[PDB]
Amino acid sequence: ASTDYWQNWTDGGGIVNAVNGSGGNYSVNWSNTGEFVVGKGWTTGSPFRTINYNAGVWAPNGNGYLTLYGWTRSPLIEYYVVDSWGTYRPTGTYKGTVKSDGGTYDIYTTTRYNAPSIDGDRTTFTQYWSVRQSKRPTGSNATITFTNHVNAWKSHGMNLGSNWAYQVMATEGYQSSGSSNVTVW
Repeated sequence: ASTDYWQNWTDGGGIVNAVNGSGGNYSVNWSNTGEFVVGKGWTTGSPFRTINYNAGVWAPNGNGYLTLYGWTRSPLIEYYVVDSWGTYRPTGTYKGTVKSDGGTYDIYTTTRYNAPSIDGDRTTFTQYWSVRQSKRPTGSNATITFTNHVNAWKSHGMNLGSNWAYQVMATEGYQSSGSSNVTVW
């Protein structure tokens, strides 16, 4: 599918060189950063979307995630399906696991305080995660059948909001450098 949304955000710390590439493609090259999130996908997310990608370059130097990323409102939830990472594997309150697209993912909840969200610069909100138990290989076509995650999350009392915001396949980094190149469809 064609992508209709380009996500490119930095909290201002360090350097984030993000290139909005042809079609579903983009690259990020980042150096000594604070927080940033770059990716492509859709203005309106859905729990029934299938997201495909191919990360031709996955080269974080430190803390970075190769991850499905999005928001809901009502309630406000920031959510992740993390397929690979750098030096840091994101964890939190263990809920259970879900098998999807050849991988098994741990499910976590965490809470962010006084942090940036789609509704303010200093918000407190819950985060939902599926984090692959081992790094997904990159460079071949990969699929995230997101309904499998949403359904598993629901089965653990993790309810997403009714009002869907953007939904992208992203590179997120914090306190790191690196390079990524990803095509999304």
